[PDB]
Formats: sequence, C-alpha cells, structure tokens
Amino acid sequence: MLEKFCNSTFWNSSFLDSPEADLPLCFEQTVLVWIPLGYLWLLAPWQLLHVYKSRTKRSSTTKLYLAKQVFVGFLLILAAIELALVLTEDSGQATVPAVRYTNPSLYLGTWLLVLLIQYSRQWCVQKNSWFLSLFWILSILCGTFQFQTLIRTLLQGDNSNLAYSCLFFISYGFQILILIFSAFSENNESSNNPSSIASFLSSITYSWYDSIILKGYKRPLTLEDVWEVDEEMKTKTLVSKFETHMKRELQKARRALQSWLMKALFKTFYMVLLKSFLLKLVNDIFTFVSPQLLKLLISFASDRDTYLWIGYLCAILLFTAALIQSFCLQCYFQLCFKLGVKVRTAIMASVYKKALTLSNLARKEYTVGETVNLMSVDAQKLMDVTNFMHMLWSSVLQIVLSIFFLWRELGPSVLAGVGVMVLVIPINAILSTKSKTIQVKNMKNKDKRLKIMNEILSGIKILKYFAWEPSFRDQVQNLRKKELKNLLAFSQLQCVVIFVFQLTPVLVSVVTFSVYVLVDSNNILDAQKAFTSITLFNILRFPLSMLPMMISSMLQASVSTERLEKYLGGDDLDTSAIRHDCNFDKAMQFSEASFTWEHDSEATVRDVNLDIMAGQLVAVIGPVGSGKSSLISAMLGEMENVHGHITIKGTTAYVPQQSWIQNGTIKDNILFGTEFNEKRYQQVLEACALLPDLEMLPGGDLAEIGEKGINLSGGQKQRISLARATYQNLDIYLLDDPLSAVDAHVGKHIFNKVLGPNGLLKGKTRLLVTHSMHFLPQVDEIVVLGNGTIVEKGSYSALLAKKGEFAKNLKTFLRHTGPEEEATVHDGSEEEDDDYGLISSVEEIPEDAASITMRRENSFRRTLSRSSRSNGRHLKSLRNSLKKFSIYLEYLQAIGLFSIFFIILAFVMNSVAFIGSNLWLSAWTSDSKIFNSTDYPASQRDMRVGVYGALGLAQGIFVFIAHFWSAFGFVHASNILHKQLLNNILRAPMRFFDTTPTGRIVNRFAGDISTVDDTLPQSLRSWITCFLGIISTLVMICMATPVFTIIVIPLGIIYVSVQMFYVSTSRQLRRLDSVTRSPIYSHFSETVSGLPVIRAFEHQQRFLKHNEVRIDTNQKCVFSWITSNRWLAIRLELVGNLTVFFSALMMVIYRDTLSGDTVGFVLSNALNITQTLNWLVRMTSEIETNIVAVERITEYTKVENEAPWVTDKRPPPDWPSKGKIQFNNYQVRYRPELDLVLRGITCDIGSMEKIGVVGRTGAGKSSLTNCLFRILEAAGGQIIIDGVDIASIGLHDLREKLTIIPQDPILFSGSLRMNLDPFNNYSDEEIWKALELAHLKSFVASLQLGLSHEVTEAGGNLSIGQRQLLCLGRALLRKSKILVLDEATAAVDLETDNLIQTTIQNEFAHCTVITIAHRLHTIMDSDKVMVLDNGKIIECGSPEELLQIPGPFYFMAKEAG
Repeated sequence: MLEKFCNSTFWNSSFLDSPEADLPLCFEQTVLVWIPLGYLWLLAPWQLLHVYKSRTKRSSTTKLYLAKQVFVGFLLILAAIELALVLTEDSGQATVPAVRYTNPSLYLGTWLLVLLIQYSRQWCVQKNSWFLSLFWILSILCGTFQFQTLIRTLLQGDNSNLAYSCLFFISYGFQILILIFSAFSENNESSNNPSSIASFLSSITYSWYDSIILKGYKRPLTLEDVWEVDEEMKTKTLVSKFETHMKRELQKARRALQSWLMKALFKTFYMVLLKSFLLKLVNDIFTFVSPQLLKLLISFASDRDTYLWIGYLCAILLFTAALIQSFCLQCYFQLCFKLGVKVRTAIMASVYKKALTLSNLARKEYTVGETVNLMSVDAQKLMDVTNFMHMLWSSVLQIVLSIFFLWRELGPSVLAGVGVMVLVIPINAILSTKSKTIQVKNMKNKDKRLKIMNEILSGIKILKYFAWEPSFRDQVQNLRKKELKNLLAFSQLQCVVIFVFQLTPVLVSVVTFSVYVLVDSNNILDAQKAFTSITLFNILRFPLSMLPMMISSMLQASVSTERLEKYLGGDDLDTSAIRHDCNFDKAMQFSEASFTWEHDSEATVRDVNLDIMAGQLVAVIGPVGSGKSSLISAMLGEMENVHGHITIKGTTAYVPQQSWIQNGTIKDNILFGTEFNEKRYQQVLEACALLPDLEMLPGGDLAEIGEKGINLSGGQKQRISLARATYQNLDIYLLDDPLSAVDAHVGKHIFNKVLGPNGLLKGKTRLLVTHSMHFLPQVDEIVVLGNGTIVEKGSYSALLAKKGEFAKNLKTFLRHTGPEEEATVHDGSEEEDDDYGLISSVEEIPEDAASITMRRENSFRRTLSRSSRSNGRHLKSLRNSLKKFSIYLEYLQAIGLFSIFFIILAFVMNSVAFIGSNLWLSAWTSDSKIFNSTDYPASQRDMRVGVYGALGLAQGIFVFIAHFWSAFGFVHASNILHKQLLNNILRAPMRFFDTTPTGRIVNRFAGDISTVDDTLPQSLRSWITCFLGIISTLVMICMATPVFTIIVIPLGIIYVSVQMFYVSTSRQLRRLDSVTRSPIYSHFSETVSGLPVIRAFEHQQRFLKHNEVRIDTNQKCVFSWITSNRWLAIRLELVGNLTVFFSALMMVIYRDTLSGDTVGFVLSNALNITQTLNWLVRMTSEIETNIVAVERITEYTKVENEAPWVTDKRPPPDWPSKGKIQFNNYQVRYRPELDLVLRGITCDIGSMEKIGVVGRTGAGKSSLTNCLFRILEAAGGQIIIDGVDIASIGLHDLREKLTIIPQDPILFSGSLRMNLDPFNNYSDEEIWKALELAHLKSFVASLQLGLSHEVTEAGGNLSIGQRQLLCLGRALLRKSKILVLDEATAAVDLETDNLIQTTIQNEFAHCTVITIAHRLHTIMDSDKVMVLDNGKIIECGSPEELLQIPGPFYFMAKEAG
C-alpha cells in the first residue's frame, strides 16, 4: 500500500534499534501529519457551529490580529511555491511519489480553514480557543520528528532535496511564531475581568492573574480592585436556575406522602461535574505513568549497552507527563472549587428567600440562633462534601490500580503491606472519637472563663474600688488549671494520631520488603524492582489515609442536609384569609374571623366583627393578654385562620409592641430605602419630637445606631419606629401601643402633631391600641376587647353614658405612669476571626491532612457557641466624663528553650536515619548484580533486613520523642502566655480601659488564646517536618550529582520570589474575606428580628435585591483567592518539575560513572517534590496569618502599670483611726492630652464629719471620689489622710480601708456569699447579721438555697432596689472608718431610700461619710455641704449657712422645693 506510495518502507525495527534511532521517513510525512490535519477537519464544523450560534458585533482589528493573520498568509505562499517546483521537476521524465504532491494539497486546503477560523475568531469573546491553541502545539510536536529527520539526512553530505528542506525549515519556523503570537492575549476592552479575554494558554498557566498579584505586591488591596465574577456566577442567575428544579423535586416529594436536595443539585449541575469527571481520569492515569517510566529509566542505567537516545526520550516523556498531569489537576481544582462556591451561593440566598415566606408556625419552633445556624455551619458544611464529590470514586480507583502495578511487579507478598495499611484505619478511628469526646468536654470549661471574664471586664472600676482582683486572679488561674489538664491529654492524643499517619510509609516499606526476601523461595531484590514500589506507596497513602475522613464527612453532612430539608421543605404562611380589595367601601372589615396560633389549640380571636371607615381614628383597648397584640397580627397575615375572611385596602403601616430597628443611621432607618425629601424629613422629626434627641446624639441623624439600638433608649426606639411609618405616607396605620415608653408631655406632643385631629395623619386611617386613657376622648370611636371578643364599641361619650364595663374600668387605672431610660454609649467589638481559611478542600494539599480536619471542627464549635453578653455602660459618649522576627523569638521564649532546641534536633536527626535508610538500601540492591541465583548466603545476605528494621524503628523512636515532647512545650507555652495577660490587664490602668472598648479585650483574651494553643500548635509540627523532608531529599540529590547544587540557585531565587508575592497578596484577601462575610450573617440576624414588619410594608423585593449584591460582594473575593491559590501550583510545579526533570539529564549524561541503583533514590523521592514543596508555602501562608494573634498578645502584655499594690511604707494596722481628710491644691485630668477636670481643691474634712457634695453634672463630683481611691493619679497637689500622704502607700494597702456604694450595682455571677465575701474572711452569721441590717434577711431566707443562691449575669434575677440594698450589705460588712456615697439612691424607691438612708446615720455614725446625691433633702442632714462647679469649690459652709446666702446652693434648693 504505502510502499508504492513513497517508493520506500513504512517502518521496520531495523531502523528503530540503532545507536542513532532514525524514524523511517515515509511514516513521518504520511502518519504524524494526519494527526493535526485529521484533528482540524473533523472538529472544524463543531467550532464554527458553536461560533455561528452566538453572533455578536465584530471587534476592532488590533495590529496583533493582522500580524498572526498575514503570517499564515505567508504560509500559503510557502505552500504555493513548493507545489510549483514538484510539478516542474516532474518534466524530467521522473515518476514523482504521490506523497510529494499530495502533501501540499492537504496543506493547501487546511490553511484556508485557518484563515476562515481566524477571520471568524473576531466575533467570539475569547480571541483564542483550545481548538486552535492545541492544533499549533500538536503540530510542532508532531512536526518535530520531521524536523530532526530532515536535518540529520542533509548533514551527511546530502543536498539533493535541499529545496524541500529549507522551505520546510522556514515553514516550521513560521508555525512557532504563530503559537507565540496566538498564545499572547490582547485586551479588547469588553470585560473588566480578563477571564473571558485571556487566551487558552493563559487560561491554564494563569498568566492573566498576574495583574492582581503584581498590583497586590505594591499597595494594600481594596474591594474595588477585585473584579466582579463573570456573568454566569451572578447570584440571581444561580438562584433562578436552582429553584426551578428545586420546586419540581419538592412537588414530587409531596406525592410520596401516600431527602431530595442532593438529588436536586445533581439534576441541575450534572453538566459541570462531567467536565471534571472526564478530566479526573486523565489526572489519575498520568499519576501512574511516572512510576512506570521510572522502571524504564532505572533499567537504562543498570547496563551500558542501552542506546543513548532512550534515556533522553524517557527524560522528555517524564517532563511532559507532569505538565499534562499538572495542567489538568489545577484545571480540576479550579473547576471543582468554583462549584464549591457555586453551590453555597445558591443555598445561602435560597434559604434567605424561603425565610421571608415561611409560616410563622414553623418559626415558632426555631429561635433566632437556629435559623442562622443553617448558614453559619450547615451551609458551610455543604462545601466540604461538594469539595470532594469525585474523590469518593477516585480513592478506590487509585488503590486498586496501584495494587495491580505492584502485584504484577513485586509479587504476592504486598498483601501484608497493603494489609497493615488497612489496619491503620482502626487506630485513626478510636483516636478521633476520643479526641472529639474531650474537646467537646473542654468547651464547657472554656465558656465558663469567657462568661466569668465578661462580668469582670464590664465592672473593672468596681473591682478597683474594693480590690477584689487577687481573688479573681486566682479564680481564673484555678479555672485555667482545669483547662490545660484536659488540653494536655488532647495534645498528647494529637502527637499519637500524627505518629501513625507519618510513620506508616516507612513501616510498610519495612514489612513489604522483609517478607518478600524472607519467604521460602529464591527471591532477589534490585533497584528496578524496589524503587518503583516506594513511589507507589507515596501515591497510595493519600487516597487511603483519607478514606475514614470522607465517610465521617458524609455522615457529618447527613445531619446537616436533613435540617435544610425540614426548613426549605416547610410550608409557607397562608394569606388566603387576607383579601386585598381596591373598591371596598371601608378601610378594613372583619367577617366572623376566628384565629388560633395552633390548629390544635383554641382560637385566640373568636368571631370578632368590626368595620372601620376610611380616615377614621379608632381606639382598641382591653386587659393585658386579652389579645390586643394578637388582633393586629391578623392584619399582617401572620395569624392562622379557622374561618372567616378580612378585607383590607391599600398599603398598611405597622409598628410592633417591641420596636425593631435596623443597623445604620437614624436617617437611613426612617428613610427605609425610599427617597429623601428634606421638607418632609424636617416635618416628621418635629412632629415626632426627634429634634431634642438628635441634638443630644453626637452624630445627629447620621449617627450610627448600634445593633438592636443598644446606643439608643427604649423610649426613643418607639419614636423612630413610629417616625419611620409616618415617612412612608401609607394608607393604613396600625399603632400597637406607640406611647407607653414616651413621656406624658411627649405623648401629648406626638398625638397632637401626628395622631390627633391636628396631626400629620389627619387624612389617613389610624388604628391605635393604647394602655393610657387620656387620649380616648380625642378618638373618634373606641372599641374594647375582652377575652378575645369585643364587648363594647362607640364614641367616648356614648361608652361613658352606657355605664358599661368601660365605665367600671374608667375609674380604675386612671393613669399608668412609667419613667424613662438613659443610654448613651457605643459598643466596639469584632468576633469574625477564623482559623480555617486558605483551605477549601482536604484534597488540595494532602501531605498531613489530619491537621486541617481538626480545624473544621474547631471553627464549627466556636461559631456554634454564639452565647456572649456584656453588662452595661452608663453615659460615656466616646471617653468623656459627666456620666516580625522578634515576635516569634518571644513566642519561642514561652516554649522552654531547652526543649525547642532538642525537638528541632529530633526532627533533623529523624531525617538522617531517613536519608541513611534510602542510601544504604541502594547499596543493598547491588547484591543482585554481584550475586548469582542461589549464591547469596542465607544468613549474611539476609541480615540486611535487620538493619532496615533497626532503621525502620529508628524512624519511629526519633520522632516519637519529638511529637510527644512538643506537646509539653505547647501546653507549657500556653500556660505562661495566659499568665502574662492576666497579670497585666488586671494590673493595667483603668485609663487604658477608658480608651479601649471592652469588645477588643474580650475577643483578644478569648479568640487569640483559643487559636494559639489549638490551631498554631498543630501547624508548626506540619511546617518543620515538610521543610526538613525537602532539605533531606535535595541534599541527597546533590551528593549523587554534585553539578546539581549549582543549578539550585536559579530554582531557589524563582521560588522565594513566588512565595513572597503570594504571601504579600493572599494575606490581605483573608482579612477582606472576613470583613464581608460577617454582614451576611449580620443581615440575616438583622431581618429575622423584624419579619412581621417586612410584610407590613411589602418591601420583600428590595431586601432580596439588597442581599443579592451583598453576597456578591462577599463571593467575589473568595473566588478571587482560589485562582491565586491555583496560581501557585502551575507556577511552582514548573519549578518542582524542572528540579526533577533536569536531574534525569544529568544522570543520563553522567551515565559513564553512575550505577543503576544510584539513579534510583535521587529520582524516586524526587517525584515527591511537587506535591510536598507546594505544601510548604501553604503552611507558610497560615503561619504568617495566625501569628497575628501572638502579635495582638504582645501589644496588650506590654501596657503600662499603676503604682505597686503594696509598698515598703505600710500604714499602721489601726490606720485609719480618725478618718480625717485633707486636700491641698489637688489637680487631675482624665488623659494627658485632655484638660484638667479638677482645678486645685484645697479643703479639710474633720473627724466624724458628714459632708454632702452638690453641683452640676460632671463637675468632678464622681472624679473626686475616684481621686480619693486613686483611680485618677495626681497631676498636681496631694491628699493627706490622718497626717499620712496616700501617694507613698500602695493601692492594696489603702483600698481595703475605704468603702464606696456605687451608683450602678454590678454583681458577680455565682453564689450570693461570694458576691459578699469573695475572700471568705467573714462568717455566715456575720453575713446574716449584715443582711438583717440591710433588711435582706427576709428575702434571702425566702430563697430556696439561702446564702448559696446563684446570681445571674449582672444580677438579672434581682431587682434594682435589692442590688442597692445588697451592695449596702457590703459596706456594713467592712465597717471602714471612711465611707463615701455617690448617687446611691438614683434608681431607688422612696421606701427603700428611707431604709437605705436610715442605715446611714445609725450604723455609720462612727465613720466619716461623704455623700454625693442629686437629691438635696438627702444632703440636708449632712454636717457640711461642698458645692463643686467646673472643677472648683465655690461655697463652703453648713446647710443652714448656705441657705441664708443667695448662692448656687440656695438656687438649687429653690429649684428642689
């Protein structure tokens, strides 16, 4: 056939098996040419059909496009001229071969298609494509054999066919220029993201992403510098696609009632997974093509007769094997994890949509925490199962295929070797469940220290008054003792679990080799049959060592997925009872509607019938719990129907009993996403009397409101909530108790200006439900609700004339009273820090994946423990009155320097046994060539395994002492680190606490300490063991080939530059990731608090729009660091591959002296470089991130300090004896940059003198008390007490002798007794004596547990007056000579105030009392009165002396009666 076609042979082994293997000619230009030619003409319709489907506008012709187009035009000229010569040469009566002129014809036709495709390539978004990029690269490789064939023939003094060669030479020359130009990608200015613009070669090598990383290396990143993620991954598009199949599956699920979500995703995403399933096989096949190539290459160096060319081909094929394997692998991770974010984006938005539509009956079971738990953890769990769908089938594929290779290779002895691998899993199982048992048991102890520390932080000042800090310092330290005892057992578990994982590849190598050489047979070992095996086990572990992990994960996902089904599959609210009419004569009407909360429960509203005209003012009243708040719920549609219907017209405005507020500004909340109209905006503020309050607020209307309005008083929240309703200008207004929390005068103002017959809402229908009675005469009609039914209705005069139950209840509760509340503080805290980032999937980097598995559970448990609280903050505006190398060095300083320098020695001395084992094993394999069959002595040639076993156990003992010893260092470091914080922040000045909101201190003492002893300890063991493994293997490569160490330098510099750029960018994206994720959780928690409000204004669509862009703002960055993470392996395995691919050439070209065994180790473990060298940078990323916790620890542990608690000049034990107080020109300031609040007070307090202090607010009255106890240190002047200066005495030598009754009663969680006597210095009868004196004996005895009764947080289980009375018992307990009162009766009823006051003159007559009170009559009994204004004393005299003088005290007394 082809013999006559070429007048030459097809191919023969004679041409092959030669020292210079020359590929037969005719086979070249007839077979290999048919590969790219056949590649084009078959798939050519597929591309043009695909392009013709999507026709667009043509793009501008860049000079680059003209360049690659005309170059192909030259190729046609190339085809033209060469076709001409063969026809002319045929005139010489020579029968030219058919291939000579048929080859151009094929080229002639095919290049026109290239012109056609290139010309048509303009319209597509992608200026290049795989169908072209692969064609050029395939043509070069498939034309390379022709290239080397032509050159060698012509070099041997042959120029007969020179014309064909040179034209072909330049023909090959132009093809490569096409590729180097086609691979280049031009920006068409169409899309911000180069993802749709980058050429195919850039799409794999990720050269397009260099823009971000290069930009990141210059200046800190920002949200706008990260592009929005394409058009496909738009959350709205994702939601619509998923929900279509979701509802269909739900409908079929309903039919089964006479579980689906995992099926639903497959029905929708089967296209995406296929692109990875077909690709994952290509990966696995090329993982095993290397060890097969090892056997060929190792055998090459065994004997000398091998042709030189086989070595180079093996080396080159080794190179391309990795590149194909590398490209698909990263094209797999990037595609698979793109699904990982894709799936979560669907459910996270989908659950939000279902949230606004669920029936409240379903919500009656879930709290606020449970609903957000779906996205906090349950949605997050759906990534990990999704992050490995292909791994469930891949893992079983590798293990069985690996067995087949080794079983065919090594023999039926590895069953024990793979057998011991199987038996590893039971150890991993038992240790894992033991670890889980103790860590969850550690949480209960962990949260206790957190809760205990919340209450001390809130009331640090109160502790400073009495100096209880040593008691709490030992209390927390004692609690920390139970922390480490559980922790050490946990850490001792982790060193064992990493032991079995790390040791097993060595152990199996010992067992597998020992058995084969020692079975009763003539068994020989050599390099080729040994070194291929060890590579297989390196491949084998990862699919097998992770096998228990996904099984746990699948069960872990099983509980999570079911919770989603019960939520999403839950029913929706039934709005059929609510009828919306546009022509109904009334605003609203009842039609015998009976409503019940639960279908099995009784009806809360029974057969009630009303009818309200449009624009009327109607009042609905009734006893508490009669169903008043329930009737309004019927209007909202949240109330279930039994029978009847309701007709409502127009938009409705609603205000709940408990005000719901959003996060933002006051202007934003009232605006509610509408349009700002200033004239209405000013009118509504005046009408709702918000003007006096915004003036009080420092930021005015633009002031940021705290979460749930903690920055705002409860009474105000009702006013803004009502003000929000007024701005909307709706039709129906429902006013569920809008005036109870406001003042009577303000209630008069809001009614007249908004609600009354002169209000802004005169023309609108208004339904008010109120508890007050004075506004009813101004109401058009009054309805009374009784027992869920209406009793009487009519006008105020008619109901009064009827003498009904309203008249009976008219005389009773004429007024209802109710004071106001004050709150003017801000909360600054952040708890969004994580420890799992940078790793989306376990298979990303599997060297030691046991570490990352614990991180997922560690992060899940801490985010599940959402229970956290504070106590209070009275009126502080911001802080005002008037209410790299060295850090790790320090870290390792905490670790015992003795231990740290030997555990590192153990790791390095672990490696020498590792490297010796491989070294000496190579010498063992030399036995095969030097010994004939049955020539080895059975004893002295089998003693080798004894050495291997000894070094095998050396691999264990060396690292057993390493990991186990590191456990002690880690727990010891955590102890000394934790002591440093408690020894300082407790000792830290309160001025530091003044400028620092408690939120930072809470998270720093909790979040940072949590990771430093849990996450960081596991990551360090990871980092050294990989680095030393790398150093061990290259230091072995260098001794085998000394030339290698020279070529390391170019590889070293490129590597360190790459890792520098990534850590300079990947570090920032994590912080940006955290700051955008928390609003999503915050937003959901924000809206779920106010669902009944949302359907009232029908703004459902706006929130979906609002959430749709917020989640996009988040997921646009998580996708942006996945590519950066993928950016490594492509640009770093090309470093890993060259350091192993180059090795092959040096061994090949040094074959004249190396042996067969020598090339084994230098190349065997060299295949472990790629998958482990990249593991190094991944750890380096986390270390540079998680160390910021230690950064933040160092900042707080170096803060300032007060004077020592105890000084050398201790006071006499009886001191104070008289309680005399002397002030001399005393000046202080809150901060050095702030002005002097106190301005030189000089006063003398006689013994046994009662002094009351009066003055305006913030006149230093509270400051002076702080000065007495030395909270604010002396800026100038001094205080002398009983002839002794307090400056020279320590704080703990003076604070025990003085007593204060604080205005704010902060109490300590625990028993009653510890709240009174934490030091246990007094007996129970003395405590009982104090309680009866404080008049608490009846109440405390009434408690079931008596003096041991538990105290809730901030004393939430006790009333305000009791807490004043309880702290009064503290003063009676101490019996200090000096007593100070500072607004102790602000929130005390007059009865208890008299009781509190009575306890003063009787039990404190023999003590000096300083009283500060806004209540003047409480000071009339004081012997002396101090008037403090603007930091100075103005008047000094007795109350009767000051009353006669017309001064500020007389004026204040005039104001107070």
